[PDB]
Amino acid sequence: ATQGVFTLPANTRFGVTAFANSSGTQTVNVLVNNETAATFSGQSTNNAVIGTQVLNSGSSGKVQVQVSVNGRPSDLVSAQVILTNELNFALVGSEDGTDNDYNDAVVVINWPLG
Amino acid sequence: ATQGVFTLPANTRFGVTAFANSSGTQTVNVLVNNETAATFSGQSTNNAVIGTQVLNSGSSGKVQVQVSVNGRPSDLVSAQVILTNELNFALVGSEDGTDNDYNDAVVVINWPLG
Amino acid sequence: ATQGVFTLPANTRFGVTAFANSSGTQTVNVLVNNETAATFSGQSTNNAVIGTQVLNSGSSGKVQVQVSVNGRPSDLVSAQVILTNELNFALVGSEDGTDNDYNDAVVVINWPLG
Amino acid sequence: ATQGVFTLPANTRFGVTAFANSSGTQTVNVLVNNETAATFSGQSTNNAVIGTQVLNSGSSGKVQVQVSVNGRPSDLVSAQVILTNELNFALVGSEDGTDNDYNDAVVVINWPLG
Ligand SMILES: C[C@@H]1O[C@H](O)[C@@H](O)[C@H](O)[C@@H]1O
Ligand SMILES: C[C@@H]1O[C@H](O)[C@@H](O)[C@H](O)[C@@H]1O
Ligand SMILES: C[C@@H]1O[C@H](O)[C@@H](O)[C@H](O)[C@@H]1O
Ligand SMILES: C[C@@H]1O[C@H](O)[C@@H](O)[C@H](O)[C@@H]1O
Ligand SMILES: [Ca+2]
Ligand SMILES: [Ca+2]
Ligand SMILES: [Ca+2]
Ligand SMILES: [Ca+2]
Ligand SMILES: [Ca+2]
Ligand SMILES: [Ca+2]
Ligand SMILES: [Ca+2]
Ligand SMILES: [Ca+2]
Repeated sequence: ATQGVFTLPANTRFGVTAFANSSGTQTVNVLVNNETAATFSGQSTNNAVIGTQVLNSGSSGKVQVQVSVNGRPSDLVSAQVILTNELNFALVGSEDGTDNDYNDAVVVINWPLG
Repeated sequence: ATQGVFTLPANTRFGVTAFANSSGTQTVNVLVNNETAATFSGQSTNNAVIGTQVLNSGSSGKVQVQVSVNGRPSDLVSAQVILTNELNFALVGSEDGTDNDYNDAVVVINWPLG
Repeated sequence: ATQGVFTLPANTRFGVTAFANSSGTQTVNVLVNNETAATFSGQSTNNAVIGTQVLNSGSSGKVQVQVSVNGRPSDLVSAQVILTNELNFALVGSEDGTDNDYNDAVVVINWPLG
Repeated sequence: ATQGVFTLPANTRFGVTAFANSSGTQTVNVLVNNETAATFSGQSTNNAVIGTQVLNSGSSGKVQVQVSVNGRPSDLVSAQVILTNELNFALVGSEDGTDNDYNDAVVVINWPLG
């Protein structure tokens, strides 16, 4: 099934933050309304943040996360969780190798902000 | 119901990160086996990542998140989600007022690391 | 924080299913647009399905789950999770006693159907 | 990533319930420690419960859900959610066609019981 794609409310601000846990340099692309809106790049084997930014969900609200290492796409796992019918988390895990810990690049999208 | 309490696998390293979205200064305490192991604080209405740290769950694996503003405990909401039976996220939201956005202090705990 | 309240897309069919795990008789009331649409009453310590129906979220899309035992409201815990940005589950747990297992009456709402 | 596989606590009773939403007859196989423990077969386009039962996770605690239609394995999506650090839901969606509603066979596993 498709992973890393989330429908957020339209024209709404959201936070996107990426953490790295791999020997490989992670490249996290965030697409909004089918256009690259942000790109984070970094390396860490200790969960360091490699990027955090506030973006706008665009006209459709479609937000997609893609992760690659040196141009090679990582396999993704994702889900959205809503607490007290109002607080949203769009979560993404990614695997750049074969140990399947899926934490090589961990991406957290949260809204609302402010 | 109790919120902000999570049982992690024993003696496991995990990351804990806090975000702020409020006019009030947030203070986040992370307890391991009932004793504070990390504290973050900051003031942002733009999702600033006010703190992050790597901790060890210890023999009990018990982790609890508490959020306060000016010495007043915020109301918490939380849940744990596991992706592909391996990637874990312990999520916490908090409300320091009455506008019910529950994002005043958002905390994300993730494991495994590395 | 408020629990057991979910905002579903309007005029959408959804399933609601209740399970019982307690010595006490569980009364599960499902409100759609603030009006009772279904009620299940049963006792089991072995997860019997005390009720399962298909309801329409109506014009409001507001769905609320209430659980009581002999007229006394149970404390609720809830969350919504979305898989592959399309499959939705609204989850509810409830506690009627002191052991805090929150499974005394478990309710699962799922959509879309068909 | 692999989907439909969950690690439950050892020797623990859990509930498994399957719903159908497809023109095709769904065959849901529930494996415990890599051995078939239960099978639900049925057809419905109205979320009918095609099976509900109580199983034991055994020593390994390994539980896997497989879904097929006409012998063809459906594509699965899954996640585990834990509320108030006590109530567990292992959720599975499956797609037997191309409309990607992933509700063709919906499986809900919950524990603890009692
Ligand atoms: C150190 C190793 O680097 C990799 O690329 C990762 O796939 C492994 O999970 C691990 O983090
Ligand atoms: C600016 C406001 O600050 C308050 O303290 C928060 O409770 C509100 O949600 C909002 O962030
Ligand atoms: C048998 C007991 O019944 C009580 O009413 C419940 O609160 C307990 O969790 C347990 O199920
Ligand atoms: C009636 C249709 O049956 C197909 O086989 C399913 O894939 C569709 O989602 C739909 O339920
Ligand atoms: Ca890896
Ligand atoms: Ca890794
Ligand atoms: Ca607030
Ligand atoms: Ca706020
Ligand atoms: Ca109880
Ligand atoms: Ca119980
Ligand atoms: Ca389908
Ligand atoms: Ca279907």
